[PDB]
Amino acid sequence: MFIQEPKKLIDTGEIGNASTGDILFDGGNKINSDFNAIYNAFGDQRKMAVANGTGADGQIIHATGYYQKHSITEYATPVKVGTRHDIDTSTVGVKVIIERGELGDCVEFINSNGSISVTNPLTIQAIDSIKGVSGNLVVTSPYSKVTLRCISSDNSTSVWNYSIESMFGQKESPAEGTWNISTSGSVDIPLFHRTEYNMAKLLVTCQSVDGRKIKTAEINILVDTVNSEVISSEYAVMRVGNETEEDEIANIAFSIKENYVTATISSSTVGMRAAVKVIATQKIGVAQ
Amino acid sequence: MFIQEPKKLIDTGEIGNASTGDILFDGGNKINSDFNAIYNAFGDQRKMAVANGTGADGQIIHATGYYQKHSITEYATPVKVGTRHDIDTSTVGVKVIIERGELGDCVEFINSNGSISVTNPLTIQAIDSIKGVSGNLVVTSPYSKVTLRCISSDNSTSVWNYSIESMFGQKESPAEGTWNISTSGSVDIPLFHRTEYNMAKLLVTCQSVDGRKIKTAEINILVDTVNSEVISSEYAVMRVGNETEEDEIANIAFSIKENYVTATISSSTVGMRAAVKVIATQKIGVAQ
Amino acid sequence: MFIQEPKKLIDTGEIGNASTGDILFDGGNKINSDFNAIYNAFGDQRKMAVANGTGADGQIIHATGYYQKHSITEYATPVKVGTRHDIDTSTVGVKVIIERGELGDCVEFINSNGSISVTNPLTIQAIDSIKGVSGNLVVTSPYSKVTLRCISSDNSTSVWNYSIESMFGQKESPAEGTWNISTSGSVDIPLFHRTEYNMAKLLVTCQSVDGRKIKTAEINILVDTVNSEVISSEYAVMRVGNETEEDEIANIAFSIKENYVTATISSSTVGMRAAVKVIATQKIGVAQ
Repeated sequence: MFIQEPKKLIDTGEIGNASTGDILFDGGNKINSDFNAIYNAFGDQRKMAVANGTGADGQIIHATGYYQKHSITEYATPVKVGTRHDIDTSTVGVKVIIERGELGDCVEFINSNGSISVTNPLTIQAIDSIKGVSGNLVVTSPYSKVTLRCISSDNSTSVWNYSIESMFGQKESPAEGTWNISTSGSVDIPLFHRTEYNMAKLLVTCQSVDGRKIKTAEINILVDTVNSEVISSEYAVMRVGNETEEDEIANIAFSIKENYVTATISSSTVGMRAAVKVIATQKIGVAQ
Repeated sequence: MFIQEPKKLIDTGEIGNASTGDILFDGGNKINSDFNAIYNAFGDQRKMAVANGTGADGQIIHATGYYQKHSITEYATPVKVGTRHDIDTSTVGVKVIIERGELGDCVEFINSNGSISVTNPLTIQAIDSIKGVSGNLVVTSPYSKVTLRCISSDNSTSVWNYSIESMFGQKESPAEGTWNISTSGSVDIPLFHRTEYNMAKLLVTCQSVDGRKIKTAEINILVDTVNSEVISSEYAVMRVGNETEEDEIANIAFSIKENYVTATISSSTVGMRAAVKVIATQKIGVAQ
Repeated sequence: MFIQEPKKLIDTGEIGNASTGDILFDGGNKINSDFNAIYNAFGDQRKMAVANGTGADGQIIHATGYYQKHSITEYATPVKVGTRHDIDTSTVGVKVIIERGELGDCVEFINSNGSISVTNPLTIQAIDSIKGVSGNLVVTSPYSKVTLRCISSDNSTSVWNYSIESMFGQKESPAEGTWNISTSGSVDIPLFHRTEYNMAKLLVTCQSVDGRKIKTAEINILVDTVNSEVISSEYAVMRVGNETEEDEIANIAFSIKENYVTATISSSTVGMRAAVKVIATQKIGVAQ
C-alpha cells in the first residue's frame, strides 16, 4: 500500500539564501510528496507500480472519491485512519485491522464485487474495540458499505462504533412533510406519479393546533393502474382526544388525481395539521 | 466541461542538468495541471471561464465535495468515471451517459433544484448495462441522490448497479442496540425525549441466552404529551419456545419516565436478552 | 478556523521575464496556499497551530474526508459553504450559522462524541431560511449526521433543505429485486444466511405480465434456528384482479433451505413476476 507522509510546505523563508539547485530539489520532492498524498487518497493506488501514477493511464482525482483495492498481505499490518477499502473476499475472507484512532477518525469499506458472505466474510478489528461488539466485527452482508468512526479516544479509551448499509437499492421517499387541513376540512397531498411505484407505505399523524386531538396511522397502498385506483390498508390506528370511539379525528383516503397517487386528509376538527411520510416503496422491475 | 489530465510529477531527476527557464515552465504547467484537476473535482467548474478559476470569486476546495452543473450539449458525450453531477431538468429531461467502467468506478448525481420528474426525468445510460434494468435507468424521483457503481468489468462484462435515495428528510433512528433483562425481570430502555417525535415504530426481539425461548414484535407508539403518556399498538407477534399460548416470553410496555419516551421490557424467563430498534419516526412540523 | 483563499495558479506567462528570486517566492507562497486549502479541507485544522500543519504529527489527506472540530467563539461568525463539522455540545449547546448559499452549496455535520441532546442541542441557522422550518433547525438526535443543501438561490431566495440520519446502526437490506415465477409455478428466493438476522420485514408484490392480476403483502419473519424453521406473519394483503375472495393470486411461504432463510413464491396464474424487498432487520447482539 501507499502510506503518505504528512503535509510538506515550501520554505519561502529561504531562496535568496540557498541557490536554485537545492531549493528546486527540496521543493520539487515536496510538491511530489503532497500531490502523491492527494492523488492516492482520491485515486487508484495500484497505478503507483507504473510511472509512479503518471502517464496516459495514470492516476486521476475522483470527485466521488476512491476505495483502494489491497491484497491480503498488505492487510497483514494495521490500516491508517481516513483510508477507504473496496474489499474482495471471493477467494477467502479477509481480515482488516484499524490503527488506534482519535475522536472522529474514520475508515470506510465497500464491496463492489459482492464477494462478502458468511463463508468469505469481512472481519474488522478496530484497535481496542467496537461498541456493541465483543471482539471483531464480522460483516457478511454482500454489496455493503461499512463506516467505522471513533466515538471516544482520550487515553486508551479508543472506542469505535459502526454503520452498515446496502450500496444499492431504491431507498428514496417520494414524500415527507407537514400540511394544513384547509378550513374546508380537507387536503390533497400528492405522493407520486402513478407509474413510479406499485405499493407504498406511509405514516400519517394528525394533530390539532392545541394538541388535544391527535391520531396516527400506518397505511399500505396498492396502485391499481388498470382501474386508475388505489387500494389501502390502514392499521395500528391510535387516537388521544377522541370525543367518541366511532369515526374520529381524521380520515385518510387515497386515489389517483391528475395521474398522481394522492392522499386526501379530512377532519371535522377545525385547525388540524397532518404530517405524512412515505417510509417504504416497492416497484416491480425486470426479473434478474 | 473540464476533463482533467492524469497526475504529473516534477522530474527532480533533472535540474542540475536543465536551466532554470525550462524546469520552471515544465514544472509550473505541471503544478497548474494537477491543482486544476483537484480544484475542479472539489469545486465549481463553471468558474474556469473566468481567470481560470482564480480571483476573489475563484474556485475553492469544498470539504463536502462538489456536484458539477453541466449543460445539455456537454452531456452529449460520455461522462468520465468518478465525476459528480447536480442535474437540472427544469426545461427538459436530460440524458447522461457514463463511459465504460472498471470494478469500483463510481459516478454520483443529485438534484438540488428538485426538477426531476416523470415528464423531465434523469435518464442514465451506463456503458454496457445496469443490473436489474433493461436499457437506461429512468429516474423520476425529485430531490434524489443517485449513485452508480461498477460491480463487474473484466473484459466486456462491464455491469453497474445503483442506489437511489432522498437528499432530504428525517431518517435517523433514536435507538438501536441490545439490552439485558436484569435479574429483577425488567429493564427500562429510554428511546427519545418526549418532544422529539409524535410517533415511532420499533422492532423488539427477546431471546434466552440458550435460544429456546424467543419472541419478536413490531410496535407503533404515539406520544401523548398532554397526558404525559404513550399509546402503543403491538402486532405481528411471533414466539417459539412458548410453554403456553397465553401471556408469554416477554412483555413490552411504554410510558414517559424522566421526560423520555421509554420502553419497559419484562420477562419471567431468567437470562433474557432484548434487542430494540426504532425503524421509523414521524414528527409534526410546520405546514409548508 | 482556517478560511482558505481561492485557487492560485503559477503564472508561467512570466519567468524569462522575472528572475528566479521573485518567481520562486510568488510561486512558492502560491503552492503553499493551495495545498493548505486542500489539506485543511481533508485534514485536522487544529494542527495549523504547530508547524503550520507539518511535522511528524502533521496534517494528512483523509480519503474518508474530515469533519473539523471548532470552538464556540469560532462559530460566532457565519461558516463558509462546503465545510464539515464534528459538533461537541457536551458542555453546552452550540449554535452554527451558515453563510448565504447558492444552488447546490453544502455543509455537513456529525456528532462523534454523541453529545447532541435536547438540553445541549445543535442549532443551525442557514442564512435566509430552511424549508419546512420556521427559524433555526434544532437538532437533538445524538450521534447524527446532518446535511444541509441549498435548493434555491437566485437573488435573495436562498433557501435550504436538510436530511438527518444516524451515523451508526445496521441499515442494510439483505435482498431487493424482481424474480420470475417459473413455469412450474414456484420460485425460491434466498434472503440471507440463517445466522445473519433473527427477524426480517419484507414487501412482496406479485403482478401478471399483463397487469390484471396483482397482490402485495407485508411479512414479518422470525428465524427459529433451533428447529431450523421460520415463522411468518403476513398482513395488509391487497389484491386487484382476484377471480375469487378465497386463496388468491400468489402464496408466500418461508423456510430454511441450504442454510438460507428463503422465500418461496408460488402462483396458479401463469406468467407472474414477484418483487421482494427486505426493508428491515433485527439481530440480537451483545448487551451494552
